Parts: sequence; C-alpha cells; structure tokens
Amino acid sequence: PLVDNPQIKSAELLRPLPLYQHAYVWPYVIVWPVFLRVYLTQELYDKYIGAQEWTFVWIISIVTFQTLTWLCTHWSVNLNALFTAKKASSIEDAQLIKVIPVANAGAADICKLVRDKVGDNKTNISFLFQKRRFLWYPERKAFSTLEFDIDAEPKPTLSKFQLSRGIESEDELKRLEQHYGTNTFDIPVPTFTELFKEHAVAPFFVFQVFCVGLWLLDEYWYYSLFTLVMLVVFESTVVWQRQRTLTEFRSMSIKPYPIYVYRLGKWTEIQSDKLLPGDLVSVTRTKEDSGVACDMILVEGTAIVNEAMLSGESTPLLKDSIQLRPGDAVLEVDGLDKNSLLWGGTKVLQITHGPASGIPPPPDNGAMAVVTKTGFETSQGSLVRTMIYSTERVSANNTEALLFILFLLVFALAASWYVWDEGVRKDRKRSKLLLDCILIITSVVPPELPMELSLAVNTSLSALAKFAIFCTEPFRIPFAGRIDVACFDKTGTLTGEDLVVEGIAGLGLGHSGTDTPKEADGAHTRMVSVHDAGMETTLVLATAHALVKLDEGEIVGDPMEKATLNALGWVLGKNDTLTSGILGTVQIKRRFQFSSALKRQSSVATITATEVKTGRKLRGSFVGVKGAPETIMKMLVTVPEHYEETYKYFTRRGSRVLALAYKQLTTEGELGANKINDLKRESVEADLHFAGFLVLQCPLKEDAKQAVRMLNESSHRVVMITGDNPLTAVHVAKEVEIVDRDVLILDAPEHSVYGEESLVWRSVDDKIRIDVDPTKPIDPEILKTKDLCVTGYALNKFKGQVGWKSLLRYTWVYARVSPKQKEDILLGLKDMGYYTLMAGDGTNDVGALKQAHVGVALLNGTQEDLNRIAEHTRNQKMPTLKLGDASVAAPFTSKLRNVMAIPNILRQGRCTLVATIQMYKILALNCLISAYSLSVLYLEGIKFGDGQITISGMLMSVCFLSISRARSVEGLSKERPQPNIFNFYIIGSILGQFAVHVATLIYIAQLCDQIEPRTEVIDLEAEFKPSLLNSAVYLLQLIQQISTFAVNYQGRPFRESLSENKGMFYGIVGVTAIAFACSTEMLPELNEAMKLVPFNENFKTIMTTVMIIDFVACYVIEWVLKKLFSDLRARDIAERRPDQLERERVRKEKEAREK
Ligand code: ALF
Ligand SMILES: [Ca+2]
Ligand SMILES: [Mg+2]
Repeated sequence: PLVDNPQIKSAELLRPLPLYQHAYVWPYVIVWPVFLRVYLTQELYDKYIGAQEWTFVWIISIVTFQTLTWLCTHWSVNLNALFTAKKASSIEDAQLIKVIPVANAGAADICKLVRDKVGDNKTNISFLFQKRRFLWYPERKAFSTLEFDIDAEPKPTLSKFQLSRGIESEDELKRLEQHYGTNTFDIPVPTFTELFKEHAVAPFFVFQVFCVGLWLLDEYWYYSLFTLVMLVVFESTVVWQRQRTLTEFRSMSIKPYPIYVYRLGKWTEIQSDKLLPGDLVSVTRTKEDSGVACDMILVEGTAIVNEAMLSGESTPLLKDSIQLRPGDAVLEVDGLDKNSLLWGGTKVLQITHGPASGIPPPPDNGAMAVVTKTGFETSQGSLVRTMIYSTERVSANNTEALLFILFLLVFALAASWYVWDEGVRKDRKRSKLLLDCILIITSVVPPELPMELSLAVNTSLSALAKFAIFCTEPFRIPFAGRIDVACFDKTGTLTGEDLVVEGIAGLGLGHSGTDTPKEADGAHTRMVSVHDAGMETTLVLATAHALVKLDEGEIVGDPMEKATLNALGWVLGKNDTLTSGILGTVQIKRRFQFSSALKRQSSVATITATEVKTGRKLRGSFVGVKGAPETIMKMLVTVPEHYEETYKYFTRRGSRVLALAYKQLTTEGELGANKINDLKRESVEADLHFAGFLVLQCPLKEDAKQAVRMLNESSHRVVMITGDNPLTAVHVAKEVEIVDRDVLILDAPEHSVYGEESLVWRSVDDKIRIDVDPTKPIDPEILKTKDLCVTGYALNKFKGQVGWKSLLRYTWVYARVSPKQKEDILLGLKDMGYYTLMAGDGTNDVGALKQAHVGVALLNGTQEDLNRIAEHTRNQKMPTLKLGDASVAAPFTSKLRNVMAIPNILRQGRCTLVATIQMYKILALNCLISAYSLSVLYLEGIKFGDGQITISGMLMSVCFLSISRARSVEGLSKERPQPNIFNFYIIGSILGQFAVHVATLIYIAQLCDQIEPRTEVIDLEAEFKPSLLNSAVYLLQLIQQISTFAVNYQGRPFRESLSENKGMFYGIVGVTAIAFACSTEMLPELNEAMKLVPFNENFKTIMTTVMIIDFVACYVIEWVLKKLFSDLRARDIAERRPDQLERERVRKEKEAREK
C-alpha cells in the first residue's frame, strides 16, 4: 500500500494532462468541424441541412453531451482521474495523488504533491490531505503522517527530556520550522463564489435548468424565463442564508499570546504561533479566553489545571513534575508519566514552583516544559479536523429520488414509444411529432419535485424558529422522524452546572422534645437553614473544605465546596484563614484528602468562636470531618436512635446527604508546631460526635424528567454517554428513569492494583463481584435479568472481539469515555442499522455530534437574556451567549437551556417526514394519469376547453401548496410514520389506484362511444368542440384529481386534520360540489358556463355511479393495503417490557383521575 494510515483506504499516483488533451475538448474538436461542414457546404441532407427541427436536435444533443462530459469530472474523483490525468510510472514524474478514505470517515479527494529542498541538497516530498501533512518515506517506500520525538519504536529515555535544552543554532531552528510548519489552525472560510459553484453543480439544479431550456421550443419565452429567474433567485438566497448562518455560528478563532522561550541560551519573548517541537517553554497562569498553545510535558514545577476539554468535567487536576524520576522509558499511556503530560487546550489554573540542566529560572517565574507536539497534530487538532472534515453536506440528492425518477422515466419512455409509433404509422410531420414526444417526456418526470421538497423543508425551518432552535443543514429534519436511539450528555445537558444547598437537617437527633414533625417511620424532616444553624455545624463547615485562594482573589476547588462556603457566608483569606453570625477566626493547619477509598475529609484547626446567641466563648484546637453516613456510623460512639432512618428518606427523594462530625482535642491552648505532623489518620478518628446532615439538592433541570419520560414512551430508546464517574452517572440515569432495574458496572476492580488487567461486574453495593474475560461471550443470562453500565476503560478491551455487538444493544449507560470513544459507539449503532440523535454542549462530544444523523447543541441562555439581547439590538438600530465549540459541529442549535427542545424537534420531524412521503405518492399518481392522458387519450378527439383547464390548474396548485405547508401535532404518538417510499405498500397502492383510474376511463370511453357513434376522421389540429366524450372525460378526470388528494392524505396522529386545513378543504369541497352538481344537472346555467353538452337521462346515473365507484374503490384499496403491509411498528431495540407498560398505564390512569 502507498499510504500507511488507517484513514486512507487506497491511493494512486497521477500526472496532469494539458488542456488540449482533456476528455471533453479533443473529441469536440474532432466532431464539431464535421457537422459544421455538413450543415454549411455539403448540400446533402445526411443530417437535414435545411430542416430546422433536425439541426436544432443535433446542436442540443452535442452541447448536452459536451456539458455532461465536463460535469462528470465534478461528481466523482474516479472520472476526474480518468479524464484529466494519466497514471504516473513512479514517484519520479508523479505530481498529483488521488486519495480515498474509509467510507464513514470523510470524502475522497485529489491533492497536489509539493517538493521542498532542505539545506543538505535533499528533496522532501509531501502533500496535505484534510489539513493533515503526509510525507514520503523512501526507506519503506510509502507515505506516513509524521515522526515526532515522543512517539517512536524505541521508547525514549527520561534523560532526553530531563536534560533537554533549547534548540540551538539557526540551522536547527530553520530545519524544524520548514519540516514541522507553524503552530496555527488554517480554517479556509470559503466565500460566496465557492458556495455558489458547489450549489450550481448539483444534479437537481442541472436537471431543472435542462428542462427549462427544453421548454424553449414553442412555449415562447414567457414561461421559461420567469421560472429560470425565480430558480436563480431561490438558489442565490439559499446560498446567502447558508453562508450567513455559517459565519454566525462558526468562527473558530484562536488569538496567540506572548510566552517566554529559552532559545540560543537566553530567555526571549515569542508569540505562541512560533513554537517548534523541542522548545523549553515557561508556563504561567492562563488568562480568560485562552488555553495552552501546544502539547507539552512538564519537567520542573507543579500545575493545577482544569481539563474541561477531554473529560468534560470542571474538577481541578494536579500535574506533578518529572524531576524525581530516573532514566526510564516513557510510560505515557497508563504509567507514572500520565500525570506529567500537559495537554493543549486546557487551562492552567495555578502554577507552583515548589534544575538538573543548570538553566536559570524564567523571568516570569513559571514552570519549565518541553513541547512534544504542535500544529494540527495536537489533541484538539483532531477535534478541529473532525469539526469540518468528517461528513458531507446532506441535500435533496438521494438514492430514493434517483430511483423515483428512473421509475417515472420508464413510464415516460413507454408512453413516448407508443406516441411515436402511432405518429409514424400515419406519416405525420416530424416536427410536431418530435415536439409532442419532448413535451410528454418533460411532463411525466416532474421538474417541480426539488423546489417542492425545498419548500416543504423550509416551512419546518421557519416554524422551528419560535423555540429559538436554529439550523444549519435544513434537509436533516426528515431524519428526525425515524430516530430510534437518542443519546444524551450529563454535565451540560441534563444536570445543571450550578449547584444549590437546601440546608442542614438531622440536628434534632439524640434528645428530642417530641415537637419536630416526623415521618411514618419516625424520620426527622426538620429543615434548618445554614444562617440559623448552630455553632458546631458552622465550625465543622468552616474547616472540612479543600479550597485554596489564589493571589488575585479568585478561588478554585470542588463546586460543592464553593457552594457551601458561599452559603456559609464566611470569607477565606491567605495563609489558610477563615474570617467573618458566629464572627470567629479559624486557622487550619493540617488537611486530609480522600481518593474514593475511605471517603471522608478530615482537618484540624485553631478556632476562636464568639457566640452571639448563647453568649459563650469557644477557643483552641478543633477537628472536623465530613463524609458518608455509613463511615460516620462506623466511627461513631453514641449513635442516635433515629440516625439510620433519618438519612434514608433524604437520599431516597433525590438529594445528596453528607454527615459532619467534630472533636475537641484540647480545650485550653494549642497543639503547637511539630505535633500534628506525627498524628496519623487512625489516631484522630478514635472518638467522634455528631453535628448534622448537610443536604444538597439534586442537580437536574426541571424539564429533564418530563422530556426523558416523553421520549421513553414514544417508541424511542434513550441512552446516556458521559465522561464522569460511574457512580454519579448511574445515580443520575436512575433519577431520570433511564434505567429501572439492578445495575451492573463492567469495569476494573476497585482495589486498583494498576499492574494487571482485569474486568469485573461490580455493583452499586459491593456484594456482587464476578470475573469476565474479553475474549468470550458475555453471558446468556446477564443480558436478560439485570441492566448494564459499560465503562470507557474496558470498552477498548472489547474492541474487535465477539462481545462488541452484544454490548451495543443491552447497555444504556456509558461512563468515563474519551472524546474519541464517544463517536465509536455512535458509529457502531449507525452500522448496526439504527438512526441516532445526540444532544450535548461540551467540546469532547464534537465527533459524536458530527457522526450522528441529527445533533442538537444546547446552550446556556435563558428567555430573559434573549429578550435583553433583542432589545439592545433594537435600541442600536434606532449580555451575550457563549457560542462554544459544540454549536459549530452540530447542525441544530438550541439557544435555550430547556431540554424540552429535544422532543420538540422530533415533533417537527415527523410532520416533515410524513408530508414529503405523501408528496412522493401523490406526485407519482399525477405522473401516471398524465402519461395516460397524453398517449391514448391524446390520439382520440378528446380535447378540453380553454376555460375548463384553468379550474383544474388552480385547484392542483392550491392543493400542492397546501400539502407542502404543514403544522405540528400536540404530542408524540407510539406509532412511527412510514420510513421510506420503496416498500410494498406505497408501490401497491399507487399501482392499484392507477389501475382503477384506467379501468374507469376505459369503461366510460367505451360506453360513450356506444351511446354516440363517431363516423368522421380524428383530427389532431381541430379546436375545442362540445361533445359527450369531452364532457364525460373532463368530469371523470376532475373527480380522479380530487380523489388523488382526498384519499392519500393522512394527518390524524402526525399532522393537523383535513378539516383544519383551510387552504385544501374548501377547494376540495367546492370542486367536488361543482362537479357533482354538473353531473346530476341541477343547474342548467352551469353547463353552459363552461361549454358542456346536455346529458341524457340514462347517462346521468351511469356517470354518477362510475364517479362514486372510482372514489370508493380507491379508498378501499388504500385502506386494505395500509392495513396489510404497514411498517408502523417499533424497532427491536425500543421494545418495552410488560412491567414498564403497566407502570406507564397506572401513572396515566392516576393523572387522568386526578384531573
Ligand atoms: F457532560 Al459531558 F462529556 F459528560 F460533556
Ligand atoms: Ca406535473
Ligand atoms: Mg457536557
């Protein structure tokens, strides 16, 4: 293979051809002078030198052939490589290379090779594909990505980075600059011309232009020019709207910032753009709206960072140096060196200083680090590349449309063959025969299909703006009608980012006055605010934290600690001080931390509390601990009588409860220096007391439960993908009723041996623990009894084995997944056969948002902020929202924080999915009657009047415009709409209705010929004359055109009813009433109004009978074929157990009885 990248499937070297050797110029140069000579001076009519119709046919044919030969190089890259290039012999003369990627990872392309000359008189051959560099390696004679110092076949020794210095000499700097490039992101941001060029090449636009050009034979310039002008205006405004919304939602701007680099033995100030792998950079605090420029490894110093891009959370992480490690291989994947790597894109919250290479300290007093990657090869470079180079634009050009056009073209060719044969048997003029064949060919295949689908989509696009839900690709709305799996994020989508504190309860335990309210089992539900709390609870809350105050006054730490400190009201100060209703001073000396084992935070301090209520004074040493109720129960010496039951009620009703405890070490005096250091964790937990139960409200949006419940019972499956801990993910997923059963977490053992690999089925309570290996099937029983929660660490161990497909069907919760793993799940679900939706807000789910069929990016705005922005803009004509990165990669964008915008889009999908489907069916019917009205009826003497066709045309236009516009129904239904158009039901219904219409027309024509015989000749140029046959055929055609609209219209569970459609119902009623009144002949003036012949008494009953028979037969055929072959059932992954259905029915009945 040429390219050694799994992204690239195949490659081929090419060499360009000159302009005169192309495949669409040279045959034209051969052909054109021959025809010119024949038409000009041959004087022999081999190609009809004098006939105007034949010469025009030749000119149009040759021009169309040349235009198609030119356009075929734009719709494919194989034809581009076969028409405008030749296969090169080797790399010596090759200049262009054609690259094709994996079918689900981009688009094919043909790139240009570039050769650069290094100072050592050598040649470097490279090419750029999807803004990614590829180099030609002659040692293995292939193409590779690049070779960095961090990644190599032998793992580098730590002495390479510990003793590293800056890049010396100008030659090395120039070589690195010309070999690795600059550290920047080059977004092309195309202009209007490129967008219009891309839009005007699409096959539907070419088809419409060709049809309109064919309408220039004898229809005169009136109809063709107006249609062409409106088409050009519509395409121009579509392109302008697309470019405007692309510029509004997609910016992708990164501003460089100055940094200090140790180059040539001195510290200089360099912009962040000019950085090369091997520099010695000094990192400091990262300001607002900025991040780390390049991927680097820390050498000296400690950094507190905020990795909000990879994990998705906001908990600060601690990264240590590498100075305390000997010469060893870099274990950067999972070893001790993973905590030393500093990724590019995160923010450095704090820098702590505390060298082997003898380097002077930087002037800005930062931390030394060595760059390892730069440019588009960093961690966020892959996300930026997948933002814009992952999927193709979705438009009206589908395979279903092509098959539909081919079907109608087959019928058109049959009709044209019949017309041409009957016209050549009678030896008529070839001009009128050819014009009629062209007319029926253009009439059968509808040129109005794309401009009707576009209107049906733009109506939904305009209707979606009321919920502040903007869209970028409008043709993805029908995909929302067949959604089978709907994933969800956790930290930004369902759970609210902010946190509130309800208060502290359980302080009435121990001695009770029988006055506080109690539950049925005796649980104390007394709620006391923190401002009215006791002295002991405040003292414990003022020391059991882990927050640290920066030099500029900012504070960092856990969100719950910040929330409880804000609720406390005390103020943190330097040297670990807590100052001021207690109005005391707390000085914390020693602190203890937890790492998910023995979950409790302990601290010691010196306290001076001057109570204002009781007027007492407290001073001296103090010990405060905060943790789980079970651990405090284990370490308690005087357990209250209702301690066990008073927290179960709180933790059951969606809340987080934490127990607090205190210990008075020395009442008088302080412990002093060199005394707390020798104390261990077990020593301070000898005796404990009880202070209270801090209760925190469950972080969840008020619309989360309602939206998930609406999605669950509407034949959709809701899964959840998050990068948080499995415990919190399982708790949140159980609260919103995503999973309601026993939950098993497949993950590494909690012992964390870190040396051997193992997979176990843990539980929420450590009572079930079995061993599973990734090379065997999962279980025949686990997938049936208990639900699953597969973590992201063990997802890679199951990649490629036989258990991968079993773990993509019976799992609903994924926890701790990398940004790359968030799209593997969606790709697997898409390849399995399901449609997927995903809603998220962060930067880690960019690839998942791109690879899903429809993606929503929920922002953090509110209605009041939107109103303020609108009124500020209005005042400018006479606050802001953070766009982020998720809105760039998501086709949809909801500007409101409500998660109810996720079901609403679905409510606006089905109405677009149903209507479009109906359109297809109805169009097919009108593309089959007309083919019968121009091939068999045209050859007879049946010709309608000039005034009668206007009514039919107006009725058809009104009905089509009313069908294209649609409105949404109130609530989601259990039955799904028809997915595609090429199943047995649609084709069977179309063919049955066409057969009924043909049989009725044949019977009416036969009986009308029997009643009134014809003895004259059939004239194809005679004008309109009133007769029985013309009136009968006109009435039957009007009734059939009414029946094609009043039978194939379904709107009961997915749209508005036919009675509420004012545009269509009134027209249908009026036309049907007029036709039936003229058939039954109750108004003699009406028949004379539009040139009708008086009817016999016996013919009237036959006419009414056949009209009613036609209507009833069409309705019965449609109903039977809908009842027999409807694909209205739910998918296999969305099946609901009887228990869930029974619970839903019980809840619905209770709500109905309540109201
Ligand atoms: F809320 Al996440 F990855 F868990 F964006
Ligand atoms: Ca038509
Ligand atoms: Mg998030």
